[PDB]
Amino acid sequence: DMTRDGLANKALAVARTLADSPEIRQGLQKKPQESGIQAIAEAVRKRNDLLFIVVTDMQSLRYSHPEAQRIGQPFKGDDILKALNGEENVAINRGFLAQALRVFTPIYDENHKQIGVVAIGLELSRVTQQIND
Repeated sequence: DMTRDGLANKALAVARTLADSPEIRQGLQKKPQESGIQAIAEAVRKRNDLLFIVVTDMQSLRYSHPEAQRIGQPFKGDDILKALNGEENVAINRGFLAQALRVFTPIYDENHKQIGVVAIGLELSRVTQQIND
């Protein structure tokens, strides 16, 4: 399963990169519905062939989701919990979208105080597709 690890690492690289967005840092200061995070999360998701890119605050409220109606509501999945304590995590789970290989990384402000989490999922069925080849 070197293939799965590869996919999770790529997804983590995307998550880590987004964790450093100034606008997301700022937006995390705004209201979920008026962030600007949704727009960025969606373009990045498409280009890296991902199922979802969900940014949350420290209470797990979503700032982005492929289903816009979920912005402003709590993240679904206990796999985000380790990340709300400053640790990265990788798990297989599902919220409202398809079952997925999911990764999580913390978002920090300039003083390294945690302000949120970037959660990214890879559709499980797509992981099978990649393995086959």
